[PDB]
Amino acid sequence: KWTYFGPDGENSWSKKYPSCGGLLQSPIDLHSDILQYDASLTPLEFQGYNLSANKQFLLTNNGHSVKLNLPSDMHIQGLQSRYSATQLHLHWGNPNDPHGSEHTVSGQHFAAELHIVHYNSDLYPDASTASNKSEGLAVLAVLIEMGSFNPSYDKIFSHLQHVKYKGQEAFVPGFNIEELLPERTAEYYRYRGSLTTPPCNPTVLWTVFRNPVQISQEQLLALETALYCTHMDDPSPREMINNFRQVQKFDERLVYTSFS
Amino acid sequence: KWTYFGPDGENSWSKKYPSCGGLLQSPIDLHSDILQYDASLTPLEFQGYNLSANKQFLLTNNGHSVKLNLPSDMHIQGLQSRYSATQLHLHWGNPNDPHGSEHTVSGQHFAAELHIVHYNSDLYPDASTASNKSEGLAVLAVLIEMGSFNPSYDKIFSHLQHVKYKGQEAFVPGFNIEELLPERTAEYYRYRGSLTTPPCNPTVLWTVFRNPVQISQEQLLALETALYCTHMDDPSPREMINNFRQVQKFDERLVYTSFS
Ligand SMILES: CCCCNC(=O)c1cc(S(N)(=O)=O)c(Cl)cc1NC1CCCCC1
Ligand SMILES: CCCCNC(=O)c1cc(S(N)(=O)=O)c(Cl)cc1NC1CCCCC1
Ligand SMILES: [Zn+2]
Ligand SMILES: [Zn+2]
Repeated sequence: KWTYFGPDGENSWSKKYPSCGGLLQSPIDLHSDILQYDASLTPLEFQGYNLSANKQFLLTNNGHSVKLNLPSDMHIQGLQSRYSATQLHLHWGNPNDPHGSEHTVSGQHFAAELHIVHYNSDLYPDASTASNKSEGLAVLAVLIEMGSFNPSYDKIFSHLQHVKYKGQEAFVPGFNIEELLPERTAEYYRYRGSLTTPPCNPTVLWTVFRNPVQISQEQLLALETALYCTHMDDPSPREMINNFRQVQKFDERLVYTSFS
Repeated sequence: KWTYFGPDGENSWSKKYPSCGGLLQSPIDLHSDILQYDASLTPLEFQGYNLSANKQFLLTNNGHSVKLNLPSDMHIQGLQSRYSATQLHLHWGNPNDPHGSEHTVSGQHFAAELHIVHYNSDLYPDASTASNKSEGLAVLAVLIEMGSFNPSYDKIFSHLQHVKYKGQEAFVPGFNIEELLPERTAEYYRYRGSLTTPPCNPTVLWTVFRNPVQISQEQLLALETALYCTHMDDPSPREMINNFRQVQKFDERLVYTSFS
């Protein structure tokens, strides 16, 4: 059992999950001193991101986040290996402190963060097998700030009242996942890191887009208030809030940028 | 054994020091969302901070920081109990990333941080005993930024070459500790927290002064390059760099300011 609060919280994860105290942990603060321009960081191609609108995809409350299952025909091109999609999920704060992004930029939290998880389908036969192996995973990270209402994010958020409790599921019709990505996806940070949740394996190639997307105050407040980490039958509910890991030491590592 | 890097680093402190996984952990990000002005917060008075020039005070490299021993007749007035000085020490980064403060303000790391550690002498016979009782310790935190040469900090920094290795000691002649303090000390952040190092006991009343001090380019670089966490007889020396804890979660709690 692990939480983001109290005795079972992030300072104690290493007691249950060895890699959480290991090398190459994520997330990190993106700041000037550790950035290095790299011209060989070329645009990624998002292939099969336009999901079949005639297909439905499973949304689950797994007690730590809300997760959308993705099909393996969706993938990233441009990296050395092909990486096929497995799921996306989010990280957020709470109404009294709506700064719940995992990555920070010059010490500043965004409201929230989206992760699109991909596994190395050239080297490994599935995402579970890949997760603890060399070059196993690649995540796209989208930083989210309070702003304009986002119709694309609402294709997920519109279903939150039907996954309020741990283990609840809802079907989401196919839409274009590329719509969840910000402007100028050519501009990104790249570094070698880890899962930000147990088991914290140091197997992730990270791509954090430079530009945030916006969702509205009300979309943000829905995300922060809809979900519980407890089961529906539990008469002592706990709210699912502040499900973000604190930033990690970045000792020796640099962050490579496609922009300058 | 505990360090700030690799497998005995801060994510693993809780394995041997369970309070590092516990309540009221320090340091923290000082940001608007969790600040409350509190008009009842009056200026601290610094008593016997002018140390006798005829007396010598022990500087030690304890393998984690450089520590200056202070006398119990050095004290703070204006808390609920008398807090008597026991030691001061420093936290810092590295020449490639010169941002090594423990506390951050609106996500901004300072160059370095000084802590003047006091203990509740009205209730406890000594600092060691006070250190595991609530309101047992009070710490004064000074944020440090690069700027003009600081002759007062050089009263400490001129001795670093005699305490390069763990266990090494030197004597520093008494000087006015108050000279290490910033302008308008009446402006501070105040909150209940912990030791920022093992054993992480939740027993500190924190005062972080609002205004930083400056040390020069060359002073900060001397601090960052002078010392090793290893003993002189260790064949695998380790440079004492990045000896600061990451900021902690601060959920359902407030920092009080003495300023509006
Ligand atoms: C949904 C949030 C709760 C638990 N965390 C995850 O599911 C999770 C989070 C991340 S992240 N937060 O992007 O670093 C990564 Cl890379 C991978 C994860 N799972 C693996 C996905 C592939 C199969 C093995 C499980
Ligand atoms: C930095 C030096 C490495 C080892 N840690 C300490 O000496 C230390 C650091 C802090 S801190 N960084 O100010 O929170 C505090 Cl409050 C107390 C500490 N120790 C004593 C333990 C018992 C006697 C009284 C004090
Ligand atoms: Zn994630
Ligand atoms: Zn300290």
